[PDB]
Amino acid sequence: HMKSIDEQSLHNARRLFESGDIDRIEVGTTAGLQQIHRYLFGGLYDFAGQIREDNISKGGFRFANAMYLKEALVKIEQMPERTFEEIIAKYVEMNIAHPFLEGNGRSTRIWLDLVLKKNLKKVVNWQNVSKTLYLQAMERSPVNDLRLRFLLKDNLTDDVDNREIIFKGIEQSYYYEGYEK
Amino acid sequence: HMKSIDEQSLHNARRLFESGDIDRIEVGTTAGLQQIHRYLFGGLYDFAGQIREDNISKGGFRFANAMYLKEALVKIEQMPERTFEEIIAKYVEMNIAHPFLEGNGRSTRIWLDLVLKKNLKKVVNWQNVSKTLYLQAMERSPVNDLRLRFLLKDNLTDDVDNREIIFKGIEQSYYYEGYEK
Ligand SMILES: [Cl-]
Ligand SMILES: [Cl-]
Ligand SMILES: [Cl-]
Ligand SMILES: [Cl-]
Ligand SMILES: [Cl-]
Repeated sequence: HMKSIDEQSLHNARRLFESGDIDRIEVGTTAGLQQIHRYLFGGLYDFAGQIREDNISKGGFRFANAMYLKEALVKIEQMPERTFEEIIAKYVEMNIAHPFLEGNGRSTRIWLDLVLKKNLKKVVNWQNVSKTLYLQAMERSPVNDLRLRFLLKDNLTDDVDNREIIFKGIEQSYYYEGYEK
Repeated sequence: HMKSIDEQSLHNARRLFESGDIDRIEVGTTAGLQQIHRYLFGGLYDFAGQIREDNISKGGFRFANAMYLKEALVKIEQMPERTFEEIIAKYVEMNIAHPFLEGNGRSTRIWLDLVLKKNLKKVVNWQNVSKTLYLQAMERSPVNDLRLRFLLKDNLTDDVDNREIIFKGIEQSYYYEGYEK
């Protein structure tokens, strides 16, 4: 049956890695996140790669106000990346920014892995990070990022070029957002 | 017994009105909010009137990141004030900003009343706004400000210079934050 947006986007994510285009993206910047988003969602959402102008929320949580989102992103992208703790803090702020109308979670997890890979030579082995534990750690993270830090730290891998880790991690990441083939 | 910080601050709030200094403050601006805060807390908190550099949270809610708080405040203070709906929206954003380490609620409710008074010739009759209903409306407000809008609209008064409304409203406002003589 015709591919859904999420299914085609998962194919786009796989291609991002298969083609090597993943490693030609800016790391740790707003523009690099936009690049990822455009690769994942170009042709699928008209706003692929575009910073939102509208406010968004999920549950009882409102993401950063569009009114000062661009200003926030400039500060976020200048945050340091030299330790695991710093990188998670930067990720937590980029999640709070949530700069697109859709596709924030999936694009920003790829973004995080590029920052980890560049600075620590590690990535998250997402296939081993449960959806329930991830989502609860993310919900806690604005106030206290310790649960998220430990969850991700416990699931780091140095096998950053392994196909199975990459592809199973894409699958897991998309499953966090509700998609399973 | 020696006055507490909250007790002396309540006296400062009363004096702000008794002296007429209330009506010599900028309305609807960050600087005007700082002015209120300095009047309420000067001599009590070393940070009276000062924009925080640290992050703060209450419950599972983190207020705007200090990292981009100044940038946020510039946008917030430029929000329009010509309708009740606009004024509540501006207030909701200033509450999310929560720009001081302490004293945000009390200072920002005075700030709100000055905006209402200037633009609508009304203020909130806080003595009639229950603490429980206020706090639940405020908790909902980042996502949906309708409950807050209706609660405050239902409690507006045109008797903006009435001593009892003013002084009982200060008392109620301080009680929202836990202080009762
Ligand atoms: Cl930090
Ligand atoms: Cl997503
Ligand atoms: Cl925020
Ligand atoms: Cl608005
Ligand atoms: Cl307060």
